[PDB]
This record gives sequence, structure tokens and C-alpha cells, in this order.
Amino acid sequence: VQRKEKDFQGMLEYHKEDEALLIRNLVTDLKPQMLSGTVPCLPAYILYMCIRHADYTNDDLKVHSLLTSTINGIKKVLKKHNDDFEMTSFWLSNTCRLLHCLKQYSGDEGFMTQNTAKQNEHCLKNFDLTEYRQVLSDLSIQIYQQLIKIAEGVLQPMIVSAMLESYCLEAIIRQMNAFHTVMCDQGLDPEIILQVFKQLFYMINAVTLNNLLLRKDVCSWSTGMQLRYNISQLEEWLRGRNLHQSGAVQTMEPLIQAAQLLQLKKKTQEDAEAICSLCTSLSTQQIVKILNLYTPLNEFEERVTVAFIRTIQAQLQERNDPQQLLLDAKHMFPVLFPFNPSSLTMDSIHIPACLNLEFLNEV
Repeated sequence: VQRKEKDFQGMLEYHKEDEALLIRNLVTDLKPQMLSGTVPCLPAYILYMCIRHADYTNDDLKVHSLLTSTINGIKKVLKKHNDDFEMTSFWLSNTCRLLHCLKQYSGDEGFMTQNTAKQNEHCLKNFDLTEYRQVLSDLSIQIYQQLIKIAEGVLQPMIVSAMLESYCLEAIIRQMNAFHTVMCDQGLDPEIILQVFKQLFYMINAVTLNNLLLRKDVCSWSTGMQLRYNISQLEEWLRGRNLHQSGAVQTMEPLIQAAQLLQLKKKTQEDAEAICSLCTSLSTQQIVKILNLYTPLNEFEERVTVAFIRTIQAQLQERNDPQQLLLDAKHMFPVLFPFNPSSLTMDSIHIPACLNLEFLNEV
């Protein structure tokens, strides 16, 4: 019959027999490479547009099957690419954006407060997808855990030589810059980006301090001076990238204090008092260890005396502190990925033919 002049509603329709193909071409076989320079998180937007048509047509089987198959496809891709930072970051970003869409367009007033009138026209009408959002939320946490695992594994061999000693600092920074560039390009939430680097800089803090707590060959005034300089370059890199609100600098306070301790005078009651008031982020045990390990680099200086160490120990009596000497390098900070509604209108999503998704027609 005769058709009206109909404009795009921002929905994408497909036949149920083509779902396996959709999941194949949009998830299973998708390479992040191909998607530059499209809109970032294009798969999340296409996926929501499909879910929205399923809801529009009151098709709860299509809704259930699509979501379930998407979640399974993503887990399959990530198990296959379990050492791939880019691929892992790519699906974190899209899993998050898909979850944001399902919240922002849930139809629940508590999520629709930054929504424009037209955006509200794009809300789901039939289905409450609360259980699927919970699954997507659990999934984003698991993908983030893989991302940290990958990034820490890459950084691990670089740390000791970059901070104390083979790798240079510039190599560490180049790696950090690589990680950051990928996450930005893929549209990962800046709040998640902040939490990633907080985590990685804690690992630098822990691994480097553990080396100072066990090895006399690095506990010298010279190392402390060089270490403090290296940490300052990291801080400058962080500020230059607008990552200084991440909490990353704070995670390095123990190491910073260790580097300064190595440079402080270590002879008098006054010297002892200075060390105690400065080293508020080092336990009594850690401070005493570094003082014991401390080795002058020429015969013109002596080692810290037993008397001095006992003076330190008496000044720190009021402290309980933990117990173990070393820091857990694998400590993971709890995270929160907040709801991040976008000002984007689904009404304007164009789909490249390299995705091979022409069978999806526009409603």
C-alpha cells in the first residue's frame, strides 16, 4: 500500500533467523580496527536500537534471545582474546554504553532526569529489563578485571628497572600513554579510565617499595634521589593527561615517603622526629627495615646505628600498624562505574557496510 513520508525512529529490525548472523558480524568476528573512525560504541548503539525494535513489537523472545546471545558472544570473544588489551577495552566500553542506554531509556523516571523530550520518545514501552542490566553490570566488572590483569602483566617486568635502575622510565610512560590512547579512542568512560590508572600506579607503588624493603643494594641516598625524580615524571605525566583526580598520586605516597626517607639525615633525636612525622604512610616495620638496609655508597658515611633505630622504635610506640613488611602488589581497589547518560540522539546512527549488516532495516 501507499507509504507516508516516514522519518527514522531510531530502531533496527531483523528476522529471528538472522540473529546468529547479527551476533557473528557485530560481536564474534568484529575487529575494533574496522570501527575507526566511526562513532565510538557503535555496536552498543546498534544493539540498543535492535532491542528497542524488539520491545516496540512486544517480542519478548527476541529481546531475551538477543541479550543472552550478545552476552555469550562477548564472553566468547574475550576468552579467545584474554591477553588483548585493545579488544578487552573495546568490549568494556561497549558493554558499559549498552548498559547506559538500557538505564537512560528504561522508562524509569530516576534515570530520565538529564533526558531531553525527544530522547524520552526513545524509551522502552513494554519490557522491564532490570535482570539483564544486572547481568550486564556483572559482566562489565569481569571485563574490567581482565583489563587490569592484562595491563599489570605488561607493566610488571618494566617497573623495577624503570624506577630503581632493562627498562627506562620513558618506556613505562610510553606504555601508559598507549593504554590511555586506546581507552579514550574507544569511548571508555573517563571515570573508568581514572580508576584504571589509580590501580596501575598502585602496582608501581607496591612493586617498587617491596624491592626497597628487601634489597640493601637499592637503599641509598642516591637511589632515593633518583627514585623521587622518577616519581615526579610520573606525576607530571598524570597531570598532563588530566588523570590527577584519579587518586593515582595518592597511591604512591608510601613510595614517595620511602624515597624521601632515603635522603633524610639519620643521626639525631631531631632527625628521628623528622622521619616519624614524615613517614605517616609507612609502618613502623617498613621504616625500621629501610633504616637497617640503608647502605652508604662511599666509606665516608656510616650505616644507621642500632641506637638510632631504637630511638625510632620508641617514637613510634603509639602505632599499631599492620604486620607484614611487604605490600600486596595484587591488591585490587573496589570500583564503581556510574550511570553516564549521553546527549546523543539515536536518530542519527549510520552503519558502515564493512560491518556487513545490510539485512537490518531501519524503522
